[PDB]
Amino acid sequence: TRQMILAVGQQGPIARAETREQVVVRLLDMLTKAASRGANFIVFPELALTTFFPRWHFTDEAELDSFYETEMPGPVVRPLFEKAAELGIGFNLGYAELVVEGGVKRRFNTSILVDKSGKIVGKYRKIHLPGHKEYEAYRPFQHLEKRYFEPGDLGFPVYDVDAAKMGMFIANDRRWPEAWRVMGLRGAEIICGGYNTPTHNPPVPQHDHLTSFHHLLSMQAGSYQNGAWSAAAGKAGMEENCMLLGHSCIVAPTGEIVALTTTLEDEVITAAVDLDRCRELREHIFNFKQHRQPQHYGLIAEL
Amino acid sequence: TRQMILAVGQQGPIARAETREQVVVRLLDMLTKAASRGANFIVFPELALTTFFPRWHFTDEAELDSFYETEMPGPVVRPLFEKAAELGIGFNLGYAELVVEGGVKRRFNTSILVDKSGKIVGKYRKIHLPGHKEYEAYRPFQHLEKRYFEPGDLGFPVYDVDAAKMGMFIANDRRWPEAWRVMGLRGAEIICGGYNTPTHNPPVPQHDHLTSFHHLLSMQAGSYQNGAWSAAAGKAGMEENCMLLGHSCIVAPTGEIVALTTTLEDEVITAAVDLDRCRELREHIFNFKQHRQPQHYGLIAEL
Amino acid sequence: TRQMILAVGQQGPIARAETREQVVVRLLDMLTKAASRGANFIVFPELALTTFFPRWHFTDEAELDSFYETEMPGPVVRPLFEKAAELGIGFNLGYAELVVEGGVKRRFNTSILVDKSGKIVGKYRKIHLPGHKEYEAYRPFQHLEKRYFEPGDLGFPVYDVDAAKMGMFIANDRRWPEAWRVMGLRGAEIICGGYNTPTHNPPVPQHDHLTSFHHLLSMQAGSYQNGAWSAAAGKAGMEENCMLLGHSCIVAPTGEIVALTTTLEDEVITAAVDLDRCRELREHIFNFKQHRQPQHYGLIAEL
Amino acid sequence: TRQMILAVGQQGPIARAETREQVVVRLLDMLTKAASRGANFIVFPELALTTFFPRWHFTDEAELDSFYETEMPGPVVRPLFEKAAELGIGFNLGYAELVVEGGVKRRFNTSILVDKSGKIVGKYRKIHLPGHKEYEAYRPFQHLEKRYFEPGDLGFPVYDVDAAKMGMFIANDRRWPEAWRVMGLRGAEIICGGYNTPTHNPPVPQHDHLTSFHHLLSMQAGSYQNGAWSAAAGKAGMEENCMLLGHSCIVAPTGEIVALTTTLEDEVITAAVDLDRCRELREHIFNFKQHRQPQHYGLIAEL
Ligand SMILES: CC(C)[C@@H](NC(N)=O)C(=O)O
Ligand SMILES: CC(C)[C@@H](NC(N)=O)C(=O)O
Ligand SMILES: CC(C)[C@@H](NC(N)=O)C(=O)O
Ligand SMILES: CC(C)[C@@H](NC(N)=O)C(=O)O
Repeated sequence: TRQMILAVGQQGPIARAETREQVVVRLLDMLTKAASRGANFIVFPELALTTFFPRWHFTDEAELDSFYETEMPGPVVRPLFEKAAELGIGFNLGYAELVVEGGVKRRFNTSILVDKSGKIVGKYRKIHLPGHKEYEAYRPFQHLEKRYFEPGDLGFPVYDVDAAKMGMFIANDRRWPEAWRVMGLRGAEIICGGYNTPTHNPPVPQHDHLTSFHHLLSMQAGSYQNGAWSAAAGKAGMEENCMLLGHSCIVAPTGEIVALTTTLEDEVITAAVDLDRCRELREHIFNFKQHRQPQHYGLIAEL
Repeated sequence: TRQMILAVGQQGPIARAETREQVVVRLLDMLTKAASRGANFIVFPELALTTFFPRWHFTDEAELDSFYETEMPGPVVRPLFEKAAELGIGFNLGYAELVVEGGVKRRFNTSILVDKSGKIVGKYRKIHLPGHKEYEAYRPFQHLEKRYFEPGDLGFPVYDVDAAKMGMFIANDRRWPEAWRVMGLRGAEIICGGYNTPTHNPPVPQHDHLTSFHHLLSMQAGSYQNGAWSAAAGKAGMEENCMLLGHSCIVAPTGEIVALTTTLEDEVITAAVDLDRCRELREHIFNFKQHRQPQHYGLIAEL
Repeated sequence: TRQMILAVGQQGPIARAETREQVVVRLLDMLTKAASRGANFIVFPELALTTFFPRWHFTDEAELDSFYETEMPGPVVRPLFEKAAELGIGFNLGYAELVVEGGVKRRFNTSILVDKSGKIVGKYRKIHLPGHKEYEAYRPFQHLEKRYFEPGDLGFPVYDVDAAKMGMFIANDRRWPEAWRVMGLRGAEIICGGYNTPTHNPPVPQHDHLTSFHHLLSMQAGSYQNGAWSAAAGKAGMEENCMLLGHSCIVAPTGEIVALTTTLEDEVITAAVDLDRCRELREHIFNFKQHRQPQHYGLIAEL
Repeated sequence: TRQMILAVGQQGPIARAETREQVVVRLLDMLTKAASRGANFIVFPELALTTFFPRWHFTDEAELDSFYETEMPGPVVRPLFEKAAELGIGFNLGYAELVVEGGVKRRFNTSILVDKSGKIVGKYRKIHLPGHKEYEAYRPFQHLEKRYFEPGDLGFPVYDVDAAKMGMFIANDRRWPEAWRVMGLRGAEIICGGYNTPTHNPPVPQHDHLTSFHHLLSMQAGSYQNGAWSAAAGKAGMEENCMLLGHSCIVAPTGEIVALTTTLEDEVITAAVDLDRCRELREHIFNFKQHRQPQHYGLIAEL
């Protein structure tokens, strides 16, 4: 019948001193809880294995590297995959990826989709990196993603995960219609990812009180206009003196929010998902083939 | 000058037999009221000179042709232009455009921008035509725009209207991120247009109660993600037995709705507009040149 | 830890010819589904055993009486109670109650709370009856609740249901702050009920497009201002030619909608409920004892 | 006359040393701008003449006293009244009222209504005082209103202001359904006031990201359920190192927001107001006399 139960595993803060073993325990706990509630897939936050390190300027490269994964899964994260396979619940995990290619230490803000058999189905590397590249004194806390990561090199793919077409986005990506549209054009039925969104923005603080609004607006508009179910898992709460936005959510292809977290701690929410619901949009008001006039969208792709 | 006062002139229903002279009287009234309240520009609905004729299945070309404009403006509509120049308030007027080229008729769902001097400074032709192509007996009312209009051939231009960079969308266009983005990439500070949106949709009636939601969601998301002020003028009310959506609105570049109509009759709303407000988005979170990666958006422009 | 999983069992239309046995099958199905997802309690709609008969004017008293329950549970509804006890999931059921007292045939729009042991814990009879008392020709469909029911005679009680303080409201009641406040003052941690809300209102059709908005606004404001979790189960869809509002929901004590249905058919939604969350409001911004000045609210209770 | 144009004059921060003369200049500017745009009444913030002093723990009564008004208006504030009479635009002004009775000081958080003739036609004193009573060291800023003000002693009156029945609320009051209902029962057509709402709350910081939501939710629900136009004027921005909420608004009796500010500085918004619109609610769904059952609301007035 093409139905399933989707879950979002919101994370509370992760301390700089908090170990990966300790984080995995928290992830295993949420995954198990989701499974008990019938979930077949659970979405975890962006960079969900450590504290959001981009908030600090590093001078020691060994220290910076400590926040990156060189294996996936490694012995420490392995338990999550084993449990996922055991309980038959896939997941989307975000983490910092360090890979050496041709003499270059490549760093990506990454996310992976694992199916209900514990097998990695696909990867995505954050294409829209927000923030800045150089330390900025006027900021109460940094957001050096442009310094610690390079734009993703995998485009915006859509993978078959347990009979569901799933596309991945990572945090800031959710605000760009292009990311949603490319995956929408690739037939995504579910577009999911996580985020680390401070409720304070140094560059434009006059938008602080609109942090939730902008986050939900992006999720709802993206889902609706592409007729795709969506889910966003944030890492929220006061993490290392920086308040992070909560309001993790699951959204229907109509843009209707069907599930929303209300705490700023580890929290699991779930919602029944009918993949055929996407047709109400993609076969009608948003029947791409019947209505789109791409001959007029060229500027969007100009370099 | 970077400050101005924008207005929206929502229309109540226009009867099948209501003359353009009578409609012009209503338009003049709203333009006059808007100017008295400081507005120097007012947005009117899509096809603001006639009843929404695409709701009927025509069998006589002469009857169909009667709903189109062969000149803009003709003697009947000219008074609106004269008053706009007198009071110093430009406008966006929607209408059905009939052009005869070498004995061949061309039909467009059109909108024009007139500056505070009463001069036409730009035209746009609806690119995204909603509805169906053939008569469908089950529908209480049809929506045969695909038959009565050709997709626009002017692309999504942005024009300078009295020191303001303005782009035009027409009804359905507002639901397509591509329309907004093209104009966003062309630097539009204001994106505006009108609409005739029935609160009932025959093919997907399960979205009827979401009519306001989808409309406002599209306007808010479009404004926010392109950092553009926006305005949507609807023709609402029970027109020829078909209930049309109201909730005409003016929206800030943050996506915040600053003005909204509450009736289903002719109604004017105004909002102070600072063209520099756009910078809060376009020079930061949505600084296009700094964050976009167009090399990965190619699929959006593929035919 | 004072936690539980609350569910809402939205109903699709119930035909005039649809039997109670057939309705009970649908209710049993949702209750079972909820239980499988970990729900300890499920809220069903107002008058959930029959079609919304108040929409018709009856001349035959025997026919009117056919829609009322004279027993609760009777042999037909008994299965629901048995299953509730089996699976350990309580519920809130709405139905038309007919009881003869002192020679008077009393009719109430009623709802009952049954605990996880299948035992009826408390009853509530609708105090705010909307609509009219006499047949009204100008209406496309009637809403004769004032004719078929008499205002409830049990006040707005709050009962202990499996260690949770629960208050009941029935449809229109949710729009009156007095109903919420009385139960709020009685310590309700969960305020729940169901509804039959046509998306069309004959008296004031200009509010039709606001049906969802007003319903959700009432649920959110009631929850927030009383620091109570809440849930509303509607019977939606096209029932006997009258479209009924969907958007069944579960709301947190902060007023945040945590679960929302998206179809207009039988649909189950669930949300984790922490009764202590009520304290975030009732012990602070809405600490009644510390902030209320009842010496100034007298007019609210004047006859 | 049943038509008018209502305005809201939102204030940006008022410094601790900013004089009343300087504040009056800002108020005159907004009143003048509002009138030029057709407004015949403008709502100003709570304590609109000084910085929000309740944020500090005072130890000197003379310093505290300096923030209160001993006369209304005194020579400094009089110019505002004169301009209101000149331009024909009344206003709602909030301020700290200090009264000396038989050698005894009485302190109130007050608001007055002045008609378009510049005459004071009504007064209200804040009944719901938020915050705490004793100094709390952990808080970055205090909120000692319970110490610097006595709960209002005028109840929730409704006054006739230039053919409009208006009621007053002050900040926190807007979150209490009782305040709105009393004025609703007294027939208010417009319920207005101002507010100083920090976007951060020390005791319950987990609701910080919901500050706008709770504010707007309270205004929308209050208007809808009492069928009253409403307006809330906030003093927003970073005032003395404390960020205050913006989103000043004008709301229709349907609960629909018709105007909203987007900056955190002095800002004027206006909306056309039809006093008869109230009837859409008060003569139908919320026809008090026809639907209310006050005999069951007694608990709300119990001391
Ligand atoms: C900094 C914030 C604007 C950005 N955060 C992120 N992790 O990508 C976001 O778009 O959520
Ligand atoms: C029919 C409706 C869906 C469509 N109306 C329109 N005039 O384009 C719209 O997009 O508003
Ligand atoms: C008719 C509608 C206004 C009313 N319906 C109801 N069943 O009580 C309601 O308040 O939901
Ligand atoms: C402190 C805040 C919660 C309160 N402020 C206020 N001035 O009354 C308010 O209710 O807006």
